[PDB]
Amino acid sequence: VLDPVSIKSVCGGEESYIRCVEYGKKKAHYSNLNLLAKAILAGMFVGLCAHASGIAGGLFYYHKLREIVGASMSVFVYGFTFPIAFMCIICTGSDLFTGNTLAVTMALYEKKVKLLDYLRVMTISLFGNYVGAVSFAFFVSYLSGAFTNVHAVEKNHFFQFLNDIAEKKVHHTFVECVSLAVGCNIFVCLAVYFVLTLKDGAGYVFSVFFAVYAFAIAGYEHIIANIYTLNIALMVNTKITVYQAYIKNLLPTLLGNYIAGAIVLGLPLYFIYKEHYYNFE
Amino acid sequence: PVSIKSVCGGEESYIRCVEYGKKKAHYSNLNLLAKAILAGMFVGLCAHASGIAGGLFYYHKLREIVGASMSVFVYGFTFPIAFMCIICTGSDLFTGNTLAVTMALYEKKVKLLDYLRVMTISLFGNYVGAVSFAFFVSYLSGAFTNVHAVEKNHFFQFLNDIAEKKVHHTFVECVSLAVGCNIFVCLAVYFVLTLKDGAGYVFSVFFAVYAFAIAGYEHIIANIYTLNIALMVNTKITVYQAYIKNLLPTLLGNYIAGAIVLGLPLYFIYKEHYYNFERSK
Amino acid sequence: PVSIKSVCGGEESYIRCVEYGKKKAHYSNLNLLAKAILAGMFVGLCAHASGIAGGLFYYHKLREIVGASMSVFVYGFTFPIAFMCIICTGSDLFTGNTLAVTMALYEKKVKLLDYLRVMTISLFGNYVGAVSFAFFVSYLSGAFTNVHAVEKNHFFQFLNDIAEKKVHHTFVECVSLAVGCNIFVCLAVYFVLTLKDGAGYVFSVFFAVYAFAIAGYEHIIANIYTLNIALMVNTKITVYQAYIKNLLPTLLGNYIAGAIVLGLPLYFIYKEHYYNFER
Amino acid sequence: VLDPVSIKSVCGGEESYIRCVEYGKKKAHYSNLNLLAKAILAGMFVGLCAHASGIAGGLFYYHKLREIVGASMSVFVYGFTFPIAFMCIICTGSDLFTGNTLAVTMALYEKKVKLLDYLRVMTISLFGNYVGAVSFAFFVSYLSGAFTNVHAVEKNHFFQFLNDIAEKKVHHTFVECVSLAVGCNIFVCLAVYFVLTLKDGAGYVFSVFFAVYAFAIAGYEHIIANIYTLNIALMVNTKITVYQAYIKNLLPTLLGNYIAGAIVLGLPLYFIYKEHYYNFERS
Amino acid sequence: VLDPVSIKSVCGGEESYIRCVEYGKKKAHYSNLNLLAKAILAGMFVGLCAHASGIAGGLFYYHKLREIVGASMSVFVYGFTFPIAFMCIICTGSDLFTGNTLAVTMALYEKKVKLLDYLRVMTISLFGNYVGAVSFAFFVSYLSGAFTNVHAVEKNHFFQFLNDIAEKKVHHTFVECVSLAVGCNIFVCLAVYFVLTLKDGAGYVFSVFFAVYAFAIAGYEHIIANIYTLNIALMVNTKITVYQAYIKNLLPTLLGNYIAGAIVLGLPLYFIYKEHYYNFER
Ligand SMILES: COc1ccc(C(=O)/C=C(\O)C(F)(F)C(F)(F)F)c(O)c1
Ligand SMILES: COc1ccc(C(=O)/C=C(\O)C(F)(F)C(F)(F)F)c(O)c1
Ligand SMILES: COc1ccc(C(=O)/C=C(\O)C(F)(F)C(F)(F)F)c(O)c1
Ligand SMILES: COc1ccc(C(=O)/C=C(\O)C(F)(F)C(F)(F)F)c(O)c1
Ligand SMILES: COc1ccc(C(=O)/C=C(\O)C(F)(F)C(F)(F)F)c(O)c1
Repeated sequence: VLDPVSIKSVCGGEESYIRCVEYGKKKAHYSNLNLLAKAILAGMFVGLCAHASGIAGGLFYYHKLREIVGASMSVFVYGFTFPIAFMCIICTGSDLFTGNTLAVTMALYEKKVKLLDYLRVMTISLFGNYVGAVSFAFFVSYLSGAFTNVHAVEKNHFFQFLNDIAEKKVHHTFVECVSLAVGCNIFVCLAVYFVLTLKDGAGYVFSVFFAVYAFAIAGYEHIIANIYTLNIALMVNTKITVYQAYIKNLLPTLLGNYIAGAIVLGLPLYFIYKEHYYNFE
Repeated sequence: PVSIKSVCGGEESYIRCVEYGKKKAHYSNLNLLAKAILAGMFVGLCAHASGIAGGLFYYHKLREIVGASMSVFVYGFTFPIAFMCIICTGSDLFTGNTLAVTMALYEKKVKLLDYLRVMTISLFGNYVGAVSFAFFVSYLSGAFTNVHAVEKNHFFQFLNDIAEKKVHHTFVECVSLAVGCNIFVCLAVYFVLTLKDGAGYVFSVFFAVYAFAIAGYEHIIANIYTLNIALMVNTKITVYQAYIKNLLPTLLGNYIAGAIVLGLPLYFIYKEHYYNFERSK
Repeated sequence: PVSIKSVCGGEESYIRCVEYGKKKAHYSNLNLLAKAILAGMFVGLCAHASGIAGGLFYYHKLREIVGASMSVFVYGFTFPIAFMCIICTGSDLFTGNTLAVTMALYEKKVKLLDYLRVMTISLFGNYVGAVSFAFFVSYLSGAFTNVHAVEKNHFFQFLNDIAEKKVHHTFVECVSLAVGCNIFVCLAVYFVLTLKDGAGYVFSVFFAVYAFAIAGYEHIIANIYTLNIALMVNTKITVYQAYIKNLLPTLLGNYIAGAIVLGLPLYFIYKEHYYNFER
Repeated sequence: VLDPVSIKSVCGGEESYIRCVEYGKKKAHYSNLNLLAKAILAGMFVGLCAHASGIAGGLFYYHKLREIVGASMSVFVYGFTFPIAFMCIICTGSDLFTGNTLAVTMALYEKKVKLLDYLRVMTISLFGNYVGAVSFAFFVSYLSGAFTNVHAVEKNHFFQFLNDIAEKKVHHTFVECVSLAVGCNIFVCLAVYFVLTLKDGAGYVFSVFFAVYAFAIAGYEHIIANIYTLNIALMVNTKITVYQAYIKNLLPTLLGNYIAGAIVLGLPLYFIYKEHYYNFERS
Repeated sequence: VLDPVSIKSVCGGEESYIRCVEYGKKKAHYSNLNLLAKAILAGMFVGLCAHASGIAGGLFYYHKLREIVGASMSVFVYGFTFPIAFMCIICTGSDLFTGNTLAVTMALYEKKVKLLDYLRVMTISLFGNYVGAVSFAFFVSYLSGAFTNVHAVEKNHFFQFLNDIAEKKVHHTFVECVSLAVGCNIFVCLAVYFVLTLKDGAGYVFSVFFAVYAFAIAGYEHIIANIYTLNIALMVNTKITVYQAYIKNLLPTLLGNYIAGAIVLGLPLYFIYKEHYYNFER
């Protein structure tokens, strides 16, 4: 007789929360240089995926097509290309600050990591991701000339795409950018939760694919992606200024993300699963 | 190799649904409220993403050729992430309860007071989460504001048109559409219990929710978010035309689909199997 | 790690099909009717969703450029979830039974009277489910009502044109198309029987269902729903055309495909393998 | 306890070679009529999937769409819907000549099958696939009237798509058709290898889908699909001749496909993995 | 009764690094002929998938369509069709130079391979991929006429797409070509890591699919794809020159792909997982 074995590749409820807490408290045990290296690699991967998505969007930001689709196909394609960043980050074992704003905050709420340790991890991850992203921007994208102003509408679709995304990201106000970053980090935290839950390749790919595509097309502000995009837009001499790039956007973006991951998502999840995490431990 | 299966039969899926509904009636009130609020917030967030994508594909010059088609298709492609954002974190939505908890009430595993308390708390929490996300994120972000310029005002136009379409049905029409919506939603809930592999977990629910959204059926929580955002953004709808015209018939149709349309036939089909299962323990 | 196999050779698939057919000849008449009606309801729901999507992509300005290609493609994209709905709820349609139960008939595991019970009840219940959904949900939804304005009439126009296409074949053509449809459905049943993984379950049947849908092959239960809702919304078709001209040929072709096209050859192939498995 | 057991579904390399050789050797012991039936069933499945792909491509061959898109969308949809023939064949346990060219040839290289049996298997598979494909082309396509000349540019796009594909397939010279068939059978045997190394259902589906879609879009010639398409085109009275169908596309396509299955892939893999196979047999 | 076994098919980070080092070491023992055959087969597969991608892009390079969408549709379709190559390489057991620039370089850093062995394997893989790709560009692509210059513009879309792609690849400078190569191979090495960490068919297909499509659409330059494309362009008499192929694109491409495989990725991951591998081997 045939007796195939019934197997579950997914979990839920308290299991995912406990795994998230464990993943968070794991990171504070690394040394400063290991954390720096991981953050640098994550920032570089984000920059690579962002460059690829920008090339695709500029491809679909073409002069004549844009007059019909009005910048719709380009954003869809950019959001279709970006998600692979999650695979790059997770498979290499590197971490991104946006995910940490949930994982390490959860670990801290349970009182696994300490406040100074949390500060160390957050600061190192942020710095590493930032310098990784800007280094990739320069060395790969800026020197490749892929985003240079050609001064000819027929060929300048990539530069125009970058300029238009930068202007969109730069002409918000404080509160609107904060809100967009909140939504961004909600999506990112949900994606990390998904991978923490769906312990299979299919889920690992597609759940975070849909999450990242949704937050990319939606227009939510991601701190690392915004750092890369704003820096490279500055490099290729778009209309955005450095004061605009940093004060207007990246400060409210970091904040929104921080709130989304720590207060909006971490605190109620902790309130829900505190007793379960205790019972497991 | 060892032969395995991640898919169970209908009897086992019915048992799993009954148990999943039963367990709902043991959480304290505050945890149920928190989980319902989280589910409502997730639905509002994914609806915001879907609406922004649809508006992007609602470009005024693209309308003239494919009017309302690409925008709706993209909205239905983007929305289904909410099912994952709910399941992977243990949150619950009223719609899936309208099947699971009533099925657990049929088999005598819940009590009437318990059932009504659970349903009321779930609905109120979902409402709070959805409206809170709508206001804060969507309306402090200016994403759907009126720009008074046809070339740029496609997000507002898409939202206004969807809101009018929703609030211009009749009672019977809306009841039928909500019935269809909840049949799809509860069928996806059944899928996530019969399929225990990540690939199925994502894709079955994706297809179900996409068919829901494209078919124009009516979902109570998504409707709450959409009409509240259409009211603060000041489209051409009215508070009465929102609540009385859509959500009351929508809620009634959703509950009918959950409890009567599918709950009773499944109960009659599988009550003997459940009784035997119980005799086995 | 550990080496795991999620598939079966095909002899095991044949044994699984025979056992699946044998199982459903044991339920009560009422349980069978309930499952058949739920299956009909599911197919009606998915047909409604796919028809609405096709109507949306039937907009007249887009239609003047792309014909009906986009509408048909999107309808085929939306339809397939019906397989998931039926399989996950434990219900059956006539089309799948044409293979599953006819196999157990050949293998002597089901008797003629029980086979006729299963077949008749499945057909009647699927009919009841389809028409009831068509009335209660589709007709009262007003989605496919004739809004004479040409620009909003795409939903009605799509259904009208599809109904005309279905009812304007000849006997032989409709029988052939139904044969193709039921061959695809039986192959999807074999797919789910063979692939015990979520990815398999979803995609193997998704592609097959979309293929038969776009190909213009005729499904008896989907045809029932479409023709009944077309009559409800007052398209150009007649009841005589709906039933005599299309439905009877469609049923005949689907049964022939499920019973003689795939049943007899697979039996002649795997009869010894099943004999030994029974040992 | 949170300790799921680690599993792997892809076990490739030497193991895939063993699986291919044993799958080729299993075909040796089946009776003649069993192989004949399996071949006929596979040919019918190919005919069905090719009919579906042709109808979809014709649907996207609308003349107004054509004058702004050419055939690109039509071929894209054709290759998007065709790939289910592989699943139809493999799930039901039938055999196709193109996929046999690798496995049965490899089992003959290892001296597991004998030359007489190998010739029997190849001949029966080819003949049965021919019968199945032509039978589906007549009894399910010609009678369905789906590909019929309507004589209206608005409605005749299915017949026009089929006619254009047929004319394209019968204007190659010997060398070009042989080359395209070589590419096609490389893709087909490679899909067979992927299915032999993937045992999840997910890869089982999508690896095959991508391989067959690439082969279809690239224009590589598949012998079985070519018989189906050319026969249905002749039945409907397209701008084509039986000479152009058989002595200008089918023979070179068969030769190229067989060479790709047996020489381009095969002997290479034999050289790579025969010592590993010998060690396996020592076990 | 109802109690499925919890299973995971994914183990990233540390385990992926260990498996990468082991995979790198496994190459340093194959015989010269075996490695050459594997590299030739991999080059042949890359040529086949590049030919299919080019044909699809040429289909979607129709002059009327191109006049509206430019080259967006053709590039997307090429990126959709190409990723199948990874599947060919992994399932056949063959090897490609670009993934070796990480795997074998890692096995060298850990000292599981020697320097002579590493250089031999790397050069053999490169030469075999060269021979396979060129033999496919001749015996399959050129001899089929699929990319012939059929002057009439209505049908001359495959040739025009190939010509424009070649002109794009040929008209960079040293630094830009090197950077785009660095990007391509970071993507290829990440796809290899995806394959090594995910041990299920779904991930196998889809992670590498997305990585390869992202690299291809992004315009990043792959040495094996570059050789195939430029050789077939030379064969079909495009506007590029014999010198412009090798001294303008393939030399910088190879350089940058090697940098990506070895220093950009290899050094940080080594500095991350060195002591953990030390632990794992004791
Ligand atoms: C290792 O576990 C993880 C995995 C992913 C992230 C993450 O945050 C990734 C992004 O934010 C992103 F930008 F790459 C994308 F949105 F694309 F996913 C993380 O922090 C930790
Ligand atoms: C078993 O865990 C679940 C998962 C999902 C739901 C649910 O209700 C989902 C929807 O309602 C939805 F898909 F329509 C959307 F989320 F988009 F709103 C649920 O009730 C319970
Ligand atoms: C094993 O559980 C099942 C699942 C499906 C069927 C079936 O028959 C499917 C169709 O008929 C269909 F594909 F046409 C559609 F689903 F669209 F209705 C069945 O018989 C049994
Ligand atoms: C039983 O295991 C198999 C599986 C597949 C084939 C095969 O050959 C498949 C094709 O050739 C194909 F994909 F091109 C199409 F089906 F489309 F024709 C085979 O021979 C044997
Ligand atoms: C056997 O394990 C592998 C599998 C694949 C590669 C590889 O490198 C493949 C490519 O580079 C490529 F050409 F297919 C693409 F550029 F698309 F990625 C490898 O090195 C080792």
